[PDB]
Order: sequence, then structure tokens, then C-alpha cells
Amino acid sequence: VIQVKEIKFRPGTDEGDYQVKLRSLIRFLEEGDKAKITLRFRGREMAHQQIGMEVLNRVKDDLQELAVVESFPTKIEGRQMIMVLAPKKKQ
Repeated sequence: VIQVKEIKFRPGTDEGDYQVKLRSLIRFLEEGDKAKITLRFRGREMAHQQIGMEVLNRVKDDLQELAVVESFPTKIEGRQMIMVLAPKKKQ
């Protein structure tokens, strides 16, 4: 079956650091797992308007090829926000 593995994208994870581990996150998805992004804000229940949805959204948008995301969640639970990412579903 499809497993849950995970990646994180903290703030201060931009292109450099970031898309290196977008490569890591391909890898997760491409094993045939459902790769769960966890944001972990320096922040709160509304940390950001920046932190999350640059990253997350560009992770989707770059990975969009292979993966898509289940939801663009933008409901933070705690000081951290799960964007859930899956294999792109065959219709």
C-alpha cells in the first residue's frame, strides 16, 4: 500500500536548502508513498502569511509533475501546519 512518510519545510528553507529537499520529497512520493509536508513555523496558530504558503505552494508547484497535494490546507494546528501531499491521482 501507500505509506505515510514525511518531509519538513521550516522557515529559512528557501531555494538553496529547499529544492534539494524537494528532491528528497520527490523520492518519498516516488517510492509510492504519501509524502506529508509538515510546516513548523517560527510562529503560532496564525504564524505566517509568508512562511507556509510560499514554501508549501511552491513545493506543490514544483513537484506538481509527479506529486500532487491533497489539500492546500491553510488551517494551522498549533505552531505548525501540515500540508498533506500524495501521489498524483490517476483518474
